[PDB]
Amino acid sequence: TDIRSETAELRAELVERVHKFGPVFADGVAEGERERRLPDATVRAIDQSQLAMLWTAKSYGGLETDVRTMSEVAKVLSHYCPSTSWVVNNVNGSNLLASKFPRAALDEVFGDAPGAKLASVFAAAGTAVRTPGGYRLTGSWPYGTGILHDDWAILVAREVDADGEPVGGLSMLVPARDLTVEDTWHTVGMRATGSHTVVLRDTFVPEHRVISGELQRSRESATDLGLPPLFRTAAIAAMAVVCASVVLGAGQAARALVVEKAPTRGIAPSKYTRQTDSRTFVSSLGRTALSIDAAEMHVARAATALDDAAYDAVALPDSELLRIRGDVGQAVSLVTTALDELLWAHGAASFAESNPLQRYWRDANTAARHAMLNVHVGHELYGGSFFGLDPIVPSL
Amino acid sequence: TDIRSETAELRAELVERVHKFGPVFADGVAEGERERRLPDATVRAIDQSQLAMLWTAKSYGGLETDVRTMSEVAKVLSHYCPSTSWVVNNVNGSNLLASKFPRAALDEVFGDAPGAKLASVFAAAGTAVRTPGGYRLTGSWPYGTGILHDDWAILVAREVDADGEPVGGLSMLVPARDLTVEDTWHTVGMRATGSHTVVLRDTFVPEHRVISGELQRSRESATDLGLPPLFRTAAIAAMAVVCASVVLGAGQAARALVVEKAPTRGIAPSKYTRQTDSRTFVSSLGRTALSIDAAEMHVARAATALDDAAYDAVALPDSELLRIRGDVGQAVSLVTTALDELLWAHGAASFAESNPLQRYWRDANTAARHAMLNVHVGHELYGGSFFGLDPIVPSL
Amino acid sequence: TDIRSETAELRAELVERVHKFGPVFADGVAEGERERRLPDATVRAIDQSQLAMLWTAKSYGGLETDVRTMSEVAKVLSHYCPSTSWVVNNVNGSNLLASKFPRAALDEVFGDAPGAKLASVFAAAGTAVRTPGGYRLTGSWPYGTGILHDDWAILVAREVDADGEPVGGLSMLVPARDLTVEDTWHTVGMRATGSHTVVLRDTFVPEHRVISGELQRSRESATDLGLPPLFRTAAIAAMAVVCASVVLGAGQAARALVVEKAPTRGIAPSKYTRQTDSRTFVSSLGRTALSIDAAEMHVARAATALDDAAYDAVALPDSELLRIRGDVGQAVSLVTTALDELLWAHGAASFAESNPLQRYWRDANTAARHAMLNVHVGHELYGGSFFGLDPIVPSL
Amino acid sequence: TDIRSETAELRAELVERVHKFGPVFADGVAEGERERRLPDATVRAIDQSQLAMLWTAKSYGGLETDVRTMSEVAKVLSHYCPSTSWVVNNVNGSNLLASKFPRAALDEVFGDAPGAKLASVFAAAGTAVRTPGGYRLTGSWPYGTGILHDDWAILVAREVDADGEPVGGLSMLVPARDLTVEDTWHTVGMRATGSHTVVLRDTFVPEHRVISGELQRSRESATDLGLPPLFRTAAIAAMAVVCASVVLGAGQAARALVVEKAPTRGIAPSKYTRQTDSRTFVSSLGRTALSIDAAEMHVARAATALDDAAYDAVALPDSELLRIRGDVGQAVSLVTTALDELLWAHGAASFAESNPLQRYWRDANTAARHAMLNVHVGHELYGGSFFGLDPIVPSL
Ligand SMILES: Cc1cc2nc3c(=O)[nH]c(=O)nc-3n(C[C@H](O)[C@H](O)[C@H](O)COP(=O)(O)OP(=O)(O)OC[C@H]3O[C@@H](n4cnc5c(N)ncnc54)[C@H](O)[C@@H]3O)c2cc1C
Ligand SMILES: Cc1cc2nc3c(=O)[nH]c(=O)nc-3n(C[C@H](O)[C@H](O)[C@H](O)COP(=O)(O)OP(=O)(O)OC[C@H]3O[C@@H](n4cnc5c(N)ncnc54)[C@H](O)[C@@H]3O)c2cc1C
Ligand SMILES: Cc1cc2nc3c(=O)[nH]c(=O)nc-3n(C[C@H](O)[C@H](O)[C@H](O)COP(=O)(O)OP(=O)(O)OC[C@H]3O[C@@H](n4cnc5c(N)ncnc54)[C@H](O)[C@@H]3O)c2cc1C
Ligand SMILES: Cc1cc2nc3c(=O)[nH]c(=O)nc-3n(C[C@H](O)[C@H](O)[C@H](O)COP(=O)(O)OP(=O)(O)OC[C@H]3O[C@@H](n4cnc5c(N)ncnc54)[C@H](O)[C@@H]3O)c2cc1C
Repeated sequence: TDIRSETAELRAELVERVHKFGPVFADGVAEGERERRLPDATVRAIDQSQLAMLWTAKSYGGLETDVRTMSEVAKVLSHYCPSTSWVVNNVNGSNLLASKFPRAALDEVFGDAPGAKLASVFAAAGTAVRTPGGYRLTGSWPYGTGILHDDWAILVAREVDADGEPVGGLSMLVPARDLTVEDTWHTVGMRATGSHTVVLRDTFVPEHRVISGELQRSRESATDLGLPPLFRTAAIAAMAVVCASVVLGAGQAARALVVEKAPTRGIAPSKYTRQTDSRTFVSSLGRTALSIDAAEMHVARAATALDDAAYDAVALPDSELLRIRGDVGQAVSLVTTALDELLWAHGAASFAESNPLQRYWRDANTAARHAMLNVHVGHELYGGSFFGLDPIVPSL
Repeated sequence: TDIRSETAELRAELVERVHKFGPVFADGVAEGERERRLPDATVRAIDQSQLAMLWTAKSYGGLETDVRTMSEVAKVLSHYCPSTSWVVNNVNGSNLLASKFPRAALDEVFGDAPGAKLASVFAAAGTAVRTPGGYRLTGSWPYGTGILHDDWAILVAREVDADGEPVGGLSMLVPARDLTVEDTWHTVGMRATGSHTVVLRDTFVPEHRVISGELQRSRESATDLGLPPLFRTAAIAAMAVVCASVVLGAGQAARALVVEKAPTRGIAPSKYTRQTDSRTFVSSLGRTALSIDAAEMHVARAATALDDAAYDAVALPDSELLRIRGDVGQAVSLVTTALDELLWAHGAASFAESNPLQRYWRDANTAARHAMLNVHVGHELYGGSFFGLDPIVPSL
Repeated sequence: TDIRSETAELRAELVERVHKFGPVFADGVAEGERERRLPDATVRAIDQSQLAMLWTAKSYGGLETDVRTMSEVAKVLSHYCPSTSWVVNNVNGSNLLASKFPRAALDEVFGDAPGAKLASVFAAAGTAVRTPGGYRLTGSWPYGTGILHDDWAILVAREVDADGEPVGGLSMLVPARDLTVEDTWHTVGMRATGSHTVVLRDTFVPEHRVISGELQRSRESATDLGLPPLFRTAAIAAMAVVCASVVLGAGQAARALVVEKAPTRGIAPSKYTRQTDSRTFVSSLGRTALSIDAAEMHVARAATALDDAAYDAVALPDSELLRIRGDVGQAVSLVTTALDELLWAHGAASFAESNPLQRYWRDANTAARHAMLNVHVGHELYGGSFFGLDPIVPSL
Repeated sequence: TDIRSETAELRAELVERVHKFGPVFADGVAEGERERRLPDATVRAIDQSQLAMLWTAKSYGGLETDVRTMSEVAKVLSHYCPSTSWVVNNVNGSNLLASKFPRAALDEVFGDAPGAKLASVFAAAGTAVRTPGGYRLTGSWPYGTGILHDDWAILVAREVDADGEPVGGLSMLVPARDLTVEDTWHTVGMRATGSHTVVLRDTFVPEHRVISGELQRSRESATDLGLPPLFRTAAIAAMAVVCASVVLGAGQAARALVVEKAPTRGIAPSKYTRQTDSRTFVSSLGRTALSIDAAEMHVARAATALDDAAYDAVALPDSELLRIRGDVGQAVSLVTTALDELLWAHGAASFAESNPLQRYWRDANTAARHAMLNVHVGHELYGGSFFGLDPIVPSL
């Protein structure tokens, strides 16, 4: 348990860093909401805290943690700024996805930049064609979380021939200098995430920064004893677990806020001048809190399954991954229902622009509908695993 | 059934008016959201359509309808602009509340103004003291829906003596010329309702425009055959039923929108490229639709109970009113849960500023937490009626 | 509204009959539970009350009511004996189904027997082959509600040729003298319904007592002005609405019982020595009661849609029938969830054999899973109607 | 982690014992249901397996495990016989409660009987009066789980003086030879548990077998390094956690059964001839499974909190105990809702006496309403902890 102790010690330290830098992130909430991008101070704090480096390899100066640590960090980050938490989660996840690329690419990205920050969008395909020494890539990729502050982007594309017929799927790593960002992110939640559209036209991408779509989604590294444990982790599932953690954390912040304010407000137009005087209020809050507790456990269970497998160098069977997909959708669904309950508890005041409760409500609800967190898809995937049905998603 | 036919004919005509003027209200949504008040064109349309006049007496040129008609109008209005619907509902309800005042006041308000529009705020008390010929009134009343466009306001206050000791409760009718409006309405939903703060300082209010709080909440007119049936209606309960209708209508619009868009969108990242191809999606939508249908029936049942009693000139017993309070909270609770479900159905796109789905979601959620719609209070009131417990609210 | 008044008067009279004969049905609950059939006194009371005759034609001495009346009768019956209610509902529904047969069959059944009682099972197919003057029928039909007391049975079969190849579907009317009943009904709920297996071997059925399966499910009589309104009703949907009413009524009886007992019991091991002293208990009960109220409205809405169409001699479109299927599944689902809630309210004592609460719980739960009440199928059917998908059931 | 490994090894061995003896328990289900007591073979198997000895001290030849082990054993036991599981859980819990008594009593109970089996009923008070050398005890105690097979019983009583005035609360240990059992357990679930009434009349109980009620509920041993860790455990909370495990396990067995049968049955009257062909069915089952998974985690979390505190010799603060009370009520509530869902999945066949599904449904539902598992009380307790309100139960 020497390593177990070490990993726990680091997690605590990282959680304490979140608390230390949290007032900066909180301070920039108003500007972020207004401008739909993270303020400069927040980006600075992310680079100084090293919170973008949790899933970066030690060989490049990264912290190289595990899923559970990243999850606990994301939950605490959300208390201060759910958008920052979301971006930080996306960066670490993108960096982890980068590890499927060759060493040549990884050196080019992380070699002189321990704090390198990647975007990744699987939400579109662009079209790529072979050229000498690489590919020529054209496309338009929406939902590019944190792309304004990112150094590189992993983009999905379809390879085509001279005729324009489909050849196969690709994953491509392209630098900020080669990208253009189009202002398309106009939403009512997660505004500062800056999930704008990445645009490429006839852009050259060399061969060493391109892998097959099959390789990008591969879980063959699960049993590779040569790799450190983090790079054995099922990456896509891990990313989904930390996205759920962002949502979860916002829900938990919402709960803490309602608890904080309940002794000094009433329930109009009742005789209950203090919320805590109403037993209906108190018992309801207990129930809502237990749903959020359940969501937390679903997330932690999935994180632990992923880490245990990576540490033991075993492959997670499909049934276990299908269950993880169910856990994450179920956790965020539980959180959105609980937020609705917390607004009923708090009252009309919760919708004031000055009240953080509506911020958590809007950010968690927006983020929860991310595709990898879809509750109905998760339900169908987990249910299907009981009978060995063909999954309804292309990769796990 | 001659009258039954007549009342149905009028309702249909009014619903058709909503459709006719609806494109104007819809057109001003963006400005209303931006400015936190209804645009001039919307106010003009409200005055031309006579939709503020449903609960104004025929003797003054009003349409003098019933609860069910007002409810059906409110539901349809919400499709075009939930804020307009909310304001229109508040105006009619305020006008109905005005009927507790003496004829002298009613003549002063409606005598040369068939389209007079009242606000009413029970959300604060101001302090009033006797002066010769009336009272001197000071206070600050938040949540003044539609006050910027209103001609008069009904405000609650506490009478006090020279010593400053409490004497009793009052309801006071004061004109726009005597009011000041303070800009305090900064919310994330129902923005165009302009529910700002009304401020009064040492304002004179004459005796004929002041009644006891007891008289304002009175239901003694329930059995008065001299009055037309609308003025026999339990007014506070009626107002709550139409507030619920505003929320309900937004929910129904949300449902229609999700149905409209489902055949041309998919469920990422599944194999379902069309939402309608997924049986999980289809059956879930059926379930969500049945909750909204239940909310509609709760609202309609309460409206019908209120109208039947007014037409028959019978008093509703307390148990029936307590049940109505439960129905309205339960209906809006059902609607907010269903909206959460509709976002899961529609996906991440629902949170774009260009998508009406998030508008219905923000407006219905904000309005649902109005005090007269509190779901937990309603549950407690209805439950209590089964055992004859003392109600937890001061008036029914 | 002369007829409207008449129909309401009859319904009240029938409801009063249920109260009059209810103590007999209640008295035989223990024997019925023990023997898995209705006691002789109960059968006698059913014949004397004429409650099996609501959907029998006036021309044969039947009461010829409508769906709403049958529904309200079923709900009240369930308070005394849910099994009796279930049987009575099945008999009326079977009698209504009989009206698709030729006049020759109807005369043979009802001509000298105004109180004739039919079974009907669509739960199996038997196999029938042409013979001169009719058919020879062999099969085994489970779930034959009330078959032990029934005079005739409507059984579904597949016609086959000499080769044994399928020809088509049939509905066959066969008398008690020709049937054999096999003891197969061993259940933990609805025990006295006696839903045993009907067995036939090479039984002759004449031509006039056989119709096509297509004719049995037909709704062509919806527009026939020659028929009285009851025989224009969509029969299968009507039967499903009254089956739901049986379940609903049991739920309502359960609610009344929990209300009755709450002031004299406590909530162990809390300080609440009286259930009514606990506000959590009271507010929860209010919520449960509103779900049951919603189930009641779903049932009533469907009944009214069916009656309005029959009275106006219009065909219900498919979308309206699909909605009715959704309403009935949703109502019974709401009732089973509410029963679970009522057990939480009442406590461990609810599971004693002496407590009627567990009887309502077991009977409503068993009956709710009847195929025509399946909640998931109803959800899929209603959801599908929004997009005009092919229904997942063969007939509506 | 040497001990951690050891404790895990023992748990696995015990779980394997449950599987070995499980066919005996399963075999006696029909007799147990019929006779309302455990069959002789089942009692024999309980004694041979040593499953009553998990919470008996090592010093007396007991297995002396922890909460988590007992919980995992209870869950697996329920698959074979929920009544046996319930009895076994009650025995271990009673044996753990016995450890508050003096060494003299413990020696008298366990000294020559490593497999001693205790009952315990807190559901009544009897009345006890001082006599020389002890007390004279009279009372009637219902809900005496497993009393027919038990060697001793812990019974709660109120001490009174000669006048008959109340003096204080007592806990009394009395042997089978001194007890009389009255046949009062007539229920529709958990029938074989034989939770009959214990009757005592003027029975002598010596001083060394009597402690104060305060001492019986005490948690002062939480920090006593002299005691083994099991006897430092918060006993009443531990007992509630394993009662919940019995219910949980029945739910899990129900889930496994529905999964097992789904490929060979259909959903009447739909086109889905195989349940697994229906995506609505599959996704619903996934959701139901995730609720049961959440219930499992709630139970495991509480077990772990209790064990970690016992091993570290720290006292659990009140807030942690209040949370455990919430977890257990919430888990069983989740299980009863999920069982309702599983019946909808399986269909009408689930209510046949031959189907194990209705057995799990009846046993889990009956046991869930035990006072220490009340969901509404748990919600109120956990909610209250957030604000430090006075708990609504007398002990934690
Ligand atoms: C706040 C927020 C931030 C987001 N950030 C990102 C991001 O940084 N990167 C990102 O890729 N996505 C991001 N997403 C989006 C997610 O991938 C989906 O695109 C989004 O939920 C819209 O789904 P849809 O059904 O509207 O998708 P669509 O419009 O259907 O997407 C189009 C196609 O992309 C495929 N697709 C979409 N998303 C994914 C995915 N995650 N993995 C694989 N295939 C996919 C689908 O199969 C579909 O064919 C974000 C969503 C939100 C709400
Ligand atoms: C969009 C929106 C529009 C609203 N418009 C109006 C409006 O036009 N007029 C209006 O009066 N209220 C309005 N309300 C408010 C409602 O009455 C409550 O004031 C509000 O829900 C907040 O309650 P609270 O618990 O924060 O209590 P507080 O606002 O803090 O209430 C203070 C006191 O006012 C009393 N009180 C508050 N509301 C009422 C009421 N409706 N009836 C009787 N007593 C009351 C309470 O019992 C308490 O004593 C609106 C709310 C929303 C969200
Ligand atoms: C208390 C109770 C009483 C019942 N009484 C009756 C009764 O009097 N008559 C009766 O027919 N059924 C009755 N049913 C049963 C119902 O029709 C279904 O048979 C039952 O729900 C079992 O469904 P399953 O999926 O196990 O049926 P299955 O065993 O799958 O049924 C066999 C076949 O018949 C078809 N089928 C079954 N029921 C129906 C129906 N109602 N309409 C059309 N097709 C059907 C199915 O599609 C299937 O192909 C009763 C059920 C219960 C619980
Ligand atoms: C299957 C089953 C098995 C049970 N087995 C047992 C058992 O072995 N031992 C046992 O004590 N109870 C047992 N119970 C019962 C439980 O303790 C409660 O008595 C029961 O839940 C009924 O509660 P009630 O509200 O009807 O209150 P009543 O039982 O009518 O309450 C009587 C008094 O006893 C007190 N009381 C009851 N139970 C408890 C408790 N568990 N702890 C502290 N105080 C209590 C209550 O405060 C109340 O003052 C069992 C219940 C079930 C359903």
